Order: sequence, then C-alpha cells, then structure tokens
Amino acid sequence: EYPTVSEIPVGEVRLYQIADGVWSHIATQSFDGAVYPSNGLIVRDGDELLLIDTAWGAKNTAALLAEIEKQIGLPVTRAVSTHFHDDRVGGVDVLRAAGVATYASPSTRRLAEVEGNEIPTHSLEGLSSSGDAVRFGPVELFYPGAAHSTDNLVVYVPSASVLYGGCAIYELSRTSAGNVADADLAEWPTSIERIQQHYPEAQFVIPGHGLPGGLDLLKHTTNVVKAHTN
Ligand SMILES: O=C(O)c1cccc2c1C(=O)N(Cc1c(F)cccc1Cl)C2
Ligand SMILES: [Zn+2]
Ligand SMILES: [Zn+2]
Repeated sequence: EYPTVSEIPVGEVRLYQIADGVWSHIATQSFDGAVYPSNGLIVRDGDELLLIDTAWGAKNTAALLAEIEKQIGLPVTRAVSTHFHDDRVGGVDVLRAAGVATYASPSTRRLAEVEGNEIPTHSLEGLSSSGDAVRFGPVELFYPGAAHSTDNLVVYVPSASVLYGGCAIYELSRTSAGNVADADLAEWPTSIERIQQHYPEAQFVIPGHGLPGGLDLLKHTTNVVKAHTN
C-alpha cells in the first residue's frame, strides 16, 4: 500500500516501488499548521541514480539518502528540482555535500533565491518555452507551461511509462484547489492539455503530494482548478 501522511513521522522517508528501476520517495513536513506528505522520484540511471526533487528539507533529505543507500545501494549522482518551492529544493545543500550534482531551470533557480530557499547548482538549458522537452539520462524533462507555479516541470520515464506530474497534478482525493499564490489559474488547464498531448501512453501518474494514479489525475486536476476559478 502507498504510505499515507499519518504513517510517516516528520524526519523519516519511505521508498515505494512503482516499476522496475523507478521509485517514489515519500516524506512529511510541518506546513500551514499541519503535517503534509510530499513525493519525489528516483530513477535508475545505469549504475547510478537520478533523483527528482528533495524530500522537503535538509533533515528529510538526509534521511532520503540514508534510505536509498539501505534499500537500493547505488549512488545518487544527479538531482533535478521541478519547481522553486521548498518541498522541491529544500535539502539541495545536503545533496551537494553528499556529492550530488543538483539541477533546475534558470527560472527555478532565480525564484528559489528570491523566496529564500536553497538553490540548485546547475542550470538546465532548453526548457524556457511551454512545450519544451529535453532528455536527461533515463528521463525526459518537460516544461508544460505555468500551472501550480510558473516554473513547474514534469518528468517522464519512457522505459516504464511513468509520468511524474509533480505539484502541477493533484491526487484524486484533493477536490478543492490548494496553494494558488504562485499559480497561473488561467494557464493551468492548457498546461495540462500539453502534458496529455505529449504523454498519452503514461501508465502511472505521480502527483507532488498524495496517492499515485493514472492519466485520470490530469482531467481531475483540470476540474479542480476550473472549479476554483468558477
Ligand atoms: O500546493 C499545495 O496546496 C501544497 C500542498 C501540500 C504541501 C505544499 C503545497 C505547497 O504549495 N507547498 C509550497 C510551500 C509554500 F507554499 C510555502 C512554504 C513552504 C512551501 Cl514548501 C507545500
Ligand atoms: Zn509548490
Ligand atoms: Zn508541492
């Protein structure tokens, strides 16, 4: 069973096998007077691992690295953060200290700095216009356009048909819009249309927070966003 928020103490990290060579990582953090769960991705990259997103802070990200070593035992050599919020970049300094080369788009890096969050080291080229895609080892990085944030990226693992939607995609049980302070509500449905057009064969869809599903999460998110606007 996919681990839920009440099952993970703050400071612990779980790994969940999605497909051969693909895991999600699940952590929890104090936020908005509560504790929330948060997902990232781990993808086998030959003899190394590619990490998608931190585990929401330095302490959790240290626990993530320890759990990866215990359960997988291959080195994390690169990480990509999919937008500038702290659930995506908080912990990049720990990753760097562990030998991980950390990456994000130039926009994400600038936005993180202004927000006071940690800053991935390296800039990803080729992702500045909506619909841009680039290969990054065993994944494709895709910029669908503004949605939950202006900089949000999605990640596709072609060998496993896994679409990591990040925070632009809501889990099914989230039926009202969450944090829209950094969102583009008018563009978000169109950005989801771009994701659907690009990845119609996705078999697993991972949201930034909560339970994985399938491509049904895309239409669900569109419906939630539009209901907020209407
Ligand atoms: O999108 C959501 O509604 C959502 C749901 C669960 C958890 C989070 C968000 C969200 O927007 N986070 C960003 C954030 C923030 F906005 C302010 C301070 C710190 C941070 Cl990590 C965290
Ligand atoms: Zn966010
Ligand atoms: Zn988020």
